[PDB]
Amino acid sequence: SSQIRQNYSTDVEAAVNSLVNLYLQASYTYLSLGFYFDRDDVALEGVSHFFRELAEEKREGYERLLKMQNQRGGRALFQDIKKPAEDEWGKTPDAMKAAMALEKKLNQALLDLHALGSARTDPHLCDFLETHFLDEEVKLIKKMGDHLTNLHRLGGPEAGLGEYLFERLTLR
Amino acid sequence: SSQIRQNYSTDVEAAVNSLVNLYLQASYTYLSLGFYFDRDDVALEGVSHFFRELAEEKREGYERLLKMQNQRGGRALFQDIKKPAEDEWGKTPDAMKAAMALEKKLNQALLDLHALGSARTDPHLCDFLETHFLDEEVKLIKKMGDHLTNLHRLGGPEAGLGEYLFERLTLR
Amino acid sequence: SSQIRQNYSTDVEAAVNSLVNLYLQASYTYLSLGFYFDRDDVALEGVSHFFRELAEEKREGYERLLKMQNQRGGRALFQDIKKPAEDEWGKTPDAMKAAMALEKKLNQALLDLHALGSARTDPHLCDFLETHFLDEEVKLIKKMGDHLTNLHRLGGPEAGLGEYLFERLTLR
Amino acid sequence: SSQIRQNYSTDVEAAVNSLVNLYLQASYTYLSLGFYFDRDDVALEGVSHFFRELAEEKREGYERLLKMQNQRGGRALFQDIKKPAEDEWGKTPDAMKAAMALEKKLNQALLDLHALGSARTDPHLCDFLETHFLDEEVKLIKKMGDHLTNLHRLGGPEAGLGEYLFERLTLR
Amino acid sequence: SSQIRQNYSTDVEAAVNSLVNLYLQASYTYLSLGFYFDRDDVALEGVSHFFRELAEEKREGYERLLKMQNQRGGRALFQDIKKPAEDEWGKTPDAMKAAMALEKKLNQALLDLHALGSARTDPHLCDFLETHFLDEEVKLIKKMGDHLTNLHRLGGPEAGLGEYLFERLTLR
Amino acid sequence: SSQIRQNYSTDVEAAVNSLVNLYLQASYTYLSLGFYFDRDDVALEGVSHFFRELAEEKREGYERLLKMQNQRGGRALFQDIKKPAEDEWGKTPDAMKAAMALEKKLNQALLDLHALGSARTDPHLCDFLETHFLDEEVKLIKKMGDHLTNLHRLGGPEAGLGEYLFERLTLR
Ligand SMILES: [Ca+2]
Ligand SMILES: [Ca+2]
Ligand SMILES: [Ca+2]
Repeated sequence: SSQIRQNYSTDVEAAVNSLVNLYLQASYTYLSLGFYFDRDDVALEGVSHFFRELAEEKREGYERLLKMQNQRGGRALFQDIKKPAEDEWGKTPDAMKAAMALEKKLNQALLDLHALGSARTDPHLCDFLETHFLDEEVKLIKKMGDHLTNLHRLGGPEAGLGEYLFERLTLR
Repeated sequence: SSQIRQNYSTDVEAAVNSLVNLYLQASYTYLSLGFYFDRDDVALEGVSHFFRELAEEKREGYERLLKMQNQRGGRALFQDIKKPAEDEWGKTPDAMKAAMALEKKLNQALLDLHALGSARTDPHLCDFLETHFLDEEVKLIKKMGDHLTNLHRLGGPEAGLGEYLFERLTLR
Repeated sequence: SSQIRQNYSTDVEAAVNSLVNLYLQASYTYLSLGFYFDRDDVALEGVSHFFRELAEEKREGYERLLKMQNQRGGRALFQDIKKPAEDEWGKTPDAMKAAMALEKKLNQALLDLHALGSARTDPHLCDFLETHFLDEEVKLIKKMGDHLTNLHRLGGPEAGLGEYLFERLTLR
Repeated sequence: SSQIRQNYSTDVEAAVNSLVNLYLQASYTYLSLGFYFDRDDVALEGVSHFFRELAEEKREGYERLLKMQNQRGGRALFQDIKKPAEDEWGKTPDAMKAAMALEKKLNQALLDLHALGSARTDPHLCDFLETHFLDEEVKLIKKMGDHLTNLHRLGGPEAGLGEYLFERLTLR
Repeated sequence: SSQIRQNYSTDVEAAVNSLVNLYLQASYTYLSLGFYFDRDDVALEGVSHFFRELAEEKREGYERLLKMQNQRGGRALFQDIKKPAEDEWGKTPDAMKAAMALEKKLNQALLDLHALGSARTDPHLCDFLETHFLDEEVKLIKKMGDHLTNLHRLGGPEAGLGEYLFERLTLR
Repeated sequence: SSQIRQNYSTDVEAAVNSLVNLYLQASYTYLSLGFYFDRDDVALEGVSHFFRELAEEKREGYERLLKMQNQRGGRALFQDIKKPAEDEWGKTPDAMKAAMALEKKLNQALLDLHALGSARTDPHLCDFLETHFLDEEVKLIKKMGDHLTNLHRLGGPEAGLGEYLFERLTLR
């Protein structure tokens, strides 16, 4: 019986905690991706930095969610964070495709939470996601799509050369 | 027949003017609270300043509402501003609880107006409240709840000592 | 039985609280005037700003009075603030005439309070009004009289043109 | 089959492209208005600058829309841009009235697109319009209404004098 | 019967308005080119920026023409702006070739207008085109020719790699 | 068969990955502690900040470990991160005691890894822990012990008052 709680559905409270878990899992996946591309036998510095920056973005994500949960009088419930689906992430096109699929999964969870908040008439939640999450995901999915198009353009039997040039001239 | 008016419901226009009155009443209540704690026999400077700052925040509230009313071609209708419910506000926990109840009443009016604007399909109104009012109230209600928890922690037979320390070390 | 109270008449204490109400009502009237001239079908920006600045001056008025009331060991008693006498204020000459009448009413209340303080031998009150209120009202009534003379000079069948030029070149 | 497209209705995609056309047409109309008032036999510099600035605002409008269309995986489809409805725009009140009607038409298209996005459950679109378009149009329609009120105030047999003074003292 | 008009042929006046239309159409074509290369499945940022900058150059073109038309006492007559000939512009060599053909068409119209002005003995027009248009087109056509030569040099079965390197190292 | 690997035991490689998991779990526990003390019904800002800073310190811990793992030609193997042992952490003495026990567990794992590296004759590992981890833990355990002593000193029936003063004057 939180003293500050006002028109904050338990369904929304639970869905927020599930989204916190998904973002924790996403940060952990990008941690693994970043350190895989820091391996001596992969050695793509710009790719590692790209995924390491995303792990921090996902970290700021669930931290913002947890701040909002407390602002609204909800209660954070933390669950186990599943390990990444892969230990080895292959080459840069395979890794970017996995990151693309992850961000789309996060985007679908955000849109479902917005739809839940609308059904429960929670405008603070809906505007909170609109302000901090929805456009961020749209922009990131666009950038990953641009990267995948250029990587496909740089494909073929010169794929290794293309991988090097992409890291050097697009990702630094 | 305002020349600029476009998809601005009379129900919304009236509800905005009622919310202007509620904010005028809220500012007036915080005026009384601020000067009560400036009394020589109460003498809690940080508490007076806390409530005096809120009276200004409520003032910027109804001024923003009145600006929006004119932007949308609505017409401000001013009614009498009721006096505060109390002349003497007791001790700091009692005053903070009254301020908490006031902000929750304002928040409920904001959420009802948002629900009205959604039913009437008024997205400018809905985004206007989301941008300027809804998060402000959530943040303020959270801060008041934090204050009440610390005041309860500082309660007991040392309540006067606790009241002094709260004003000195949390509210300045 | 305020510990600090020294030669502060209850008649003066009551008259101060009545003057606080009159100043609250005056600020509220100038709020309505300012937003009336911000309407799209009135659209006189300098006139709105002129009255909006006066609402703040009246606000600093009753705040100074309430500070003095506490300094002298008196107790603020807040009453309902009556709405403005008009919802629509006509043209700039009609509005300035109403503001003139309001300031004269405030001035007469100030002079009556000074006369009461003199009869009750309250020199702090009398000097307080002399220092902060009496000259302010004399100056403001003079400026409004100057505005009304120029508005009458700019009257006639070119009144709309005169109203525009007054707002542009005198009031900004 | 855009790789990035996620919950972006084809109805919304088409409506965005239609709104891009309406904004292209609006910019073109304000181009004509600006250069009409730069004619030697009209010669109202502030009026020309007012409409020339609006043509740029409409340009930033459809550019923002086209950026969003690509961000969401939609595809821009450009159609012919219709010429302005008039070659000669009369006097400043007639021109401002036409600009008013144009902005109201744009506002109605924006509100219809928002209603479509809500029906299709597209919160990124709805917040995109709320953030960048809806308040901009409300503010602009208010300013045009203010201009029309002052122009009507400056009307009568001194209309030419009023037109000159409006351009000199309001529009520069 | 413009009061300022002096030795300004109606044939020249009409030809200027036709050139204004051609420049409006050219800007619109470069708008489409710029946003096509901003698509996620094309994703060539330097190419999009190259064509977006040209749309602004064509915009400054017809604005200069319209300013001159008013300076000489001519009257702007705006017609419908035809949509671009293509919705999809293929790869960078195909797009640059289309932009090349467009600039050559604009250059031929400029040279024809200069020839008309010479036949009509209009030295202000002829020098106006010489100062602001003719060298600009010669320089731009040269740069596009340089780009096409390098793109052809970077062709072959490594065309995708060549396209990426051209955008990265020549166009940014 | 990493090309760079030189005298890096598989036992050490595995123990490093286990320590990475323990540090990930430690950061997650301090995340929960920080947001628990940000709850409206706990409301101890300095305590939340204290634990939030520690979550970042543990984050820099496993990041340093993962960097070292790649430097030595080892391979990171990520496992599931267990949730914190508690959802609610009680009062500040109970939370500090849990953080104390956690840091001692981390310290014991560090000392065991150092002992393993010494047995396997891995001086880079041993100096790496000495330089970056061992003194950090000794300092932190000392500070927590100091906090617990002061919290016990501030205990008794004035425990709530003591909790407030500790947060205000030691932890900010
Ligand atoms: Ca919104
Ligand atoms: Ca005196
Ligand atoms: Ca020449």
